[PDB]
Amino acid sequence: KGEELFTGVVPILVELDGDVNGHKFSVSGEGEGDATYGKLTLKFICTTGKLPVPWPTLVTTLVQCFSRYPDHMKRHDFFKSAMPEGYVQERTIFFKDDGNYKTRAEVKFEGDTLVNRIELKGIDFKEDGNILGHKLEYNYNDHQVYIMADKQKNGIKANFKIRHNIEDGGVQLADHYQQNTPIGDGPVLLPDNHYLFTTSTLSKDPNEKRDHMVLLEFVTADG
Repeated sequence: KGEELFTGVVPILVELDGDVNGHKFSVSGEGEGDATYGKLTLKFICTTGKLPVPWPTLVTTLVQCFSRYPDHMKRHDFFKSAMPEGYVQERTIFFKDDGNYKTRAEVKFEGDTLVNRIELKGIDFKEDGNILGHKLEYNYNDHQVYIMADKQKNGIKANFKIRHNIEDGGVQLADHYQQNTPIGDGPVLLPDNHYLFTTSTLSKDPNEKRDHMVLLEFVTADG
C-alpha cells in the first residue's frame, strides 16, 4: 500500500520548469513532509535568477498526498494509494483580468524521496499587471479544496479560487481547475468527496542571497 510509505518523515523534492510570456525560469524545492500530522517544510529557490512572477502565485503548483487523513477516511485517500508509481496533476489557473498558467506535474517516489516535477506555461499576462509587475504581497490566503471523484475517469478533480492581496489595494483572483490521474494501472481508491484544509506561511531565510521562498504548511482532510 502507498499509505505505508507515509508513516514517517518523507524527504521532498520539487522541480519546476517555467515559461511565462517567454520569461523562462526554474525553481527547485527541498524539504520534508509528515503526513501523520500533515506538516510540510520546504525551501524553494529560483535557480535561474530573479523569479519573473510573484512567489505566492506558485504555491498551489509547488503534494496533497501529505494531507492528514483521519482514521475513518483512510480508504478515501487517492493521493497516497497512487504511490509509489504516483499521479499526474494538471491545472489551469486563470488570473482575473490577466494571463493564465497551465501546469502539468508528476508526483511520485524516486528512491525514498517524494518528487513533484512540474512544467508550467503562462500566457496572456500583462507586463505591467500584478503578476509580471510583482505587485502582490508576500503572504498567503489559503482556501479549502473540495476533492471530488473524477466520477468519470478514474482519478479526481477540483476547482477553487485563491485570492492574492495586492500591494496597492484589493485582491487578485486566481481561479484554479485541477485534474489528477494515477500513473500506474493498479487499483485506485476513488475517494468520496471531501475537503482539504491548508494553512501556509511564507517566510525568508536571512542567510539566503538568492530569490527564494521558505514555506511551512499544515494540511488536513475532513469528512
